[PDB]
Amino acid sequence: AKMTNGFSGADLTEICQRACKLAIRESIESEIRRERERQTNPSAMEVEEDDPVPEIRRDHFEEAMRFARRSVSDNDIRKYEMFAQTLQQ
Amino acid sequence: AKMTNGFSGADLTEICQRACKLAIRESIESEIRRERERQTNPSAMEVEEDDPVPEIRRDHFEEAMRFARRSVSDNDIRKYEMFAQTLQQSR
Repeated sequence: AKMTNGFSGADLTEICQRACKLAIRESIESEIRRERERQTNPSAMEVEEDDPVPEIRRDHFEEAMRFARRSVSDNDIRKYEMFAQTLQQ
Repeated sequence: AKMTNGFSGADLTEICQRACKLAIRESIESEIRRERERQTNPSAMEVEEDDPVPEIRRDHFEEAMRFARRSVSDNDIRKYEMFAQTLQQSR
């Protein structure tokens, strides 16, 4: 929250959503690599080894919120506070 | 009245209505507090107090007039006076 001064709800939701996209990409690429190595080496994975967990990790969020967008500008706040001061009498 | 210079009738009605909101706020909060007490101590009132009779104090009016709006502007009166003078002179 401290780093995200001046960020609306939409930006926070987008930041949260991007990390899940990265996690899905990682999981799918790992699954495809595992499937390829199953083709290369038959019977090498007779036992159903557990797939990568939902490792929504610090690095995922770090790379996701690198593209942090200031959706709302700064001049809007002065406009709204000027209108409020006009209301205040 | 001497402190309401440049005030419209609608603004004065709004100011009068404002204090009743504070009165209702006070009454509801006080009765909620009171029922918070006597739901723990069963019927402990040696002196009999009814629902607080409407007794809106000077503090409510002071708070209400602290937030007053001059809806009529200082240029509108000048424009109306100019139009009145135009009516007097032209026709």
